[PDB]
Amino acid sequence: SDESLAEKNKNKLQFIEDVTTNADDVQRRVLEEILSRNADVEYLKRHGLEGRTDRETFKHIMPVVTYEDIQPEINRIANGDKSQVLCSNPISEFLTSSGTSGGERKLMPTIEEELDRRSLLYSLLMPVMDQFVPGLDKGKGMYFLFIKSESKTPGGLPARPVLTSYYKSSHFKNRPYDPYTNYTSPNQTILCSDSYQSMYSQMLCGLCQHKEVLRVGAVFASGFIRAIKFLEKHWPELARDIRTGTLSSEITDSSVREAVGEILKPDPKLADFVESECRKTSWQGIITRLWPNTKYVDVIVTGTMSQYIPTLDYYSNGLPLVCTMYASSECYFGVNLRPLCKPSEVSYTLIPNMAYFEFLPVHRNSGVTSSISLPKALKEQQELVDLVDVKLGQEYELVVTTYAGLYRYRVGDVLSVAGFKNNAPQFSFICRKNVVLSIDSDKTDEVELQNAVKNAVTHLVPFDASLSEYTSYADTSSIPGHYVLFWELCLNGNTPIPPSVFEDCCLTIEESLNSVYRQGRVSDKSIGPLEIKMVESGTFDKLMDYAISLGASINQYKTPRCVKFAPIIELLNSRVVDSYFSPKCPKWSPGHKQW
Ligand SMILES: O=C(Nc1ccc(Nc2ccc(Cl)nn2)cc1)c1cccc(C(F)(F)F)c1
Ligand SMILES: Nc1ncnc2c1ncn2[C@@H]1O[C@H](COP(=O)(O)O)[C@@H](O)[C@H]1O
Repeated sequence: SDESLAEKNKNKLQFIEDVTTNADDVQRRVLEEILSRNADVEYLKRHGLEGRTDRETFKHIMPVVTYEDIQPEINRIANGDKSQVLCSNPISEFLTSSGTSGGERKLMPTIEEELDRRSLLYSLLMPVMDQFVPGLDKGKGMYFLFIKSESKTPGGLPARPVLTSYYKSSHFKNRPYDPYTNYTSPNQTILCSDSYQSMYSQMLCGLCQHKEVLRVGAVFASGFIRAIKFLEKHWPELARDIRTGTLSSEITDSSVREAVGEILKPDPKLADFVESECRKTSWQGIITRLWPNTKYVDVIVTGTMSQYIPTLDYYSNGLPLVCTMYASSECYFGVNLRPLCKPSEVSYTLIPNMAYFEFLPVHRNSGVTSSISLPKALKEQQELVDLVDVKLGQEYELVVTTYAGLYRYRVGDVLSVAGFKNNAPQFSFICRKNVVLSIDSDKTDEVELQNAVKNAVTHLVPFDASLSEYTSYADTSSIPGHYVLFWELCLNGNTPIPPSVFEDCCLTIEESLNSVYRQGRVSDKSIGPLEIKMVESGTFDKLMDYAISLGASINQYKTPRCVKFAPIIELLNSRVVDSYFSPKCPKWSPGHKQW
């Protein structure tokens, strides 16, 4: 079995070599299967494909679509149309993207067979890693994994995030014993409907088995950071449970009590140890004191999660940060072939079996923007670029055809070719296009921010005052982070504006933001209350003065809706007068509002 572990790792690696070497043959083979299997579906037939399966006809005939283009089809399916609308296979469920249309979560169709390709990509992760850090099979992994809120569409189909349906699927719930997926969190502890009990029991099991832990993490840095904050707010009770060997009576779930009972045993010496480390004024490096055998931290810190690297580096004492894979609700994408690289060097290799990948060349106005446009010498020729044909150093937007009824759908991700593994390109992740604010899974764009602020400023009309200018940033100085707005008012009124109405503005912004933002505030507690900081009169003029000094024409300058440049955020913060916070949670409820 030690041997058949090595054999298995050698095979998964040889698969990487074969699929990256044969990537176009695979991409052609995948497409040919999707259009063969789905030739009589309504969507393809309606576009005149006539059951043709060749890449050349497919690119020439099918339109490149956004989610809003195909919403009719998706909504009919989510209303119970069980005909072969987009897929020849029944849509098993809908996977709810964190990206939104109309403030509501986008509904990505999937089919049951897609669970295999997802496990396939997961199955690549430890074989790759074991190359660089051997011996992880002799240990456990402390990962805080969580199910999230879940819904039913009008037609009856489930609607839930990928990981929720993955964690509940047979592929995970009854998974075969893998010594590389030997976690300190028991299943029933992850599958717990109650998120507090789920976090409480996972932390207890992590501390209980603290010396077996060779890696820690969560899916996102934000989530793992919230678990450290939890240990900070709950270590006396947890130590007490370890000491007495009994689980807090507040843990109701009998699944969990049973599960925790297998691990938890009275350990006064371990309680003393937890306490002595948590009691220290500094938590710098506490991860490697509590879990001293930890070899790395397994959290995504690419994309907007990059803001969390310093807080991570503080708690881990500069342990390596490891970003293993890249994926979405519509499709699992690729693998990091160099897991021990610096976060700003991470490249993802798309596995050509997951879907048929296409690439639309894009051009950004700077390296800092999440805003797109189309090159001059490049939306009439939607004869895009194929996987093997992307060029080193160029940026593209990601396009995907999936087994489950997406044809040439724009994911909305911007990638940059950083290199190649054999013939398969490796992408550095740039951004999800138009996102300007993000703490956890929430992804707010400028349009949403703008319309939220337009709603908010109506509370000022009674007082004969207005918003001259504003900007925002994502404040991660606290756990959880929050959105900050900088407001400069114009006051032409003789009733002073009571503080309650600035709070009314914070709430009104929050209520206008999408349902992922609101679910974060209401359910996930992944986002703290919005803040509005009022700045001295003249502040945005002083900004514009910088811009002009540096080359800008006045009749063209526009105050950015969002800023992430630390020195400019620091300047704005220097001219703050007061700050106001949302006084309660916005409204959120599971599902689309129509339901
Ligand atoms: O899934 C992701 N990371 C992940 C990695 C390992 C494990 N651990 C497992 C898995 C399977 C089994 Cl069988 N055992 N252990 C769990 C989750 C991921 C990554 C990037 C984006 C997204 C998405 F949400 F945006 F799609 C998801
Ligand atoms: N490893 C990663 N690094 C940066 N961003 C990621 C990564 N994985 C997923 N994402 C982002 O999250 C999206 C998927 O969101 P969702 O559909 O909500 O699961 C992707 O399309 C990317 O925008």
